[PDB]
Amino acid sequence: MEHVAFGSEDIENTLAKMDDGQLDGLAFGAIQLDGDGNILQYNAAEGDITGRDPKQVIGKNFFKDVAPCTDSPEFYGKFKEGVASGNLNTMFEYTFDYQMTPTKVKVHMKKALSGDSYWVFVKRV
Ligand SMILES: *C(=O)/C=C\c1ccc(O)cc1
Repeated sequence: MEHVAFGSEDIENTLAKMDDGQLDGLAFGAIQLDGDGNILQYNAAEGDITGRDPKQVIGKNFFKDVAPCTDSPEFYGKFKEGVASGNLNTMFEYTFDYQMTPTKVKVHMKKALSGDSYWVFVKRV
């Protein structure tokens, strides 16, 4: 080793976020999902690295293989009424870390406009 390595994650989410490069999208963030809860962030506007996968979360259900905090059906009972209604629009909590570099975000989910889905921003706090 010397100055050529990495790990897995060292930010807060992915491409659609606060500020680190910024790209075409919304004005908050997004991870996007599908019917069962499969991440869709993999075909709309790639980040910026050019070498391999966008991240690794691809194909992994945000349900229990990406988020080491969501320990329930999905969010907190806000994806069974917002999905059936056809106008998801709810906020609560979700965090992102609790041992490395903690935080105190406030999540703002909605029935996506970037490509038909049920995203989960993170908001600016
Ligand atoms: C997600 O992490 C939600 C809650 C929670 C509560 C206590 C501790 O220690 C970690 C996480």
